[PDB]
Amino acid sequence: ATFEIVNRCSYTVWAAASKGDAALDAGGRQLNSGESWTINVEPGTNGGKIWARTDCYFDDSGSGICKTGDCGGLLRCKRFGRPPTTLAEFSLNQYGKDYIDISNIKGFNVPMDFSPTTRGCRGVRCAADIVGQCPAKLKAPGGGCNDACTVFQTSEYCCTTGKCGPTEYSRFFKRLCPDAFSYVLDKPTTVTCPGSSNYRVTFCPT
Repeated sequence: ATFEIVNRCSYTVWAAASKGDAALDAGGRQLNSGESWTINVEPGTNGGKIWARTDCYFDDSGSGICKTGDCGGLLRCKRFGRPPTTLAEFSLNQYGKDYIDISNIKGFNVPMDFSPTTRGCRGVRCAADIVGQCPAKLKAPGGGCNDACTVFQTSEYCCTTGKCGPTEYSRFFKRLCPDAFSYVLDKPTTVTCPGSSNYRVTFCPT
């Protein structure tokens, strides 16, 4: 499957793509304002994620640091990034169907649209000013708006027992971005697309 990753933000982002134990494609690249990066994701990929990283410094070997979404200091991510990270999540070719969603379970750093470029399903977006409106206790110094699990590490926010409810903090994310997951047991906002669809992820869509 092809994903075109587009940076419409006015600032540089460092895109990342991983399935948690391996890179997808090259795993990461710098995207200046307006740049597009096309990656190929193997069919059958389960549990893939794409995110943006902000305020990164990398040396010649591709080693460095980012203020949001750092993936163990590497330009080319093999593992998932440090919150806060708005996430585009996907599982491809799962019994004939692809499943896509956007998630704020690991917080929010950059607004995002995640849409098919082929026919037969709808896209999803979270493009509100979550950082500007972020509750004081969730604001990340480096930028972004952390989720409450990351900040407080309780069973209720992390849904550790498999039982949890919405919270004042999850409801903040949900109010601003209804079509994104706000906590682990949120009513799913997953979209079902035809197997083998292609997609575009746009940072700062509006």
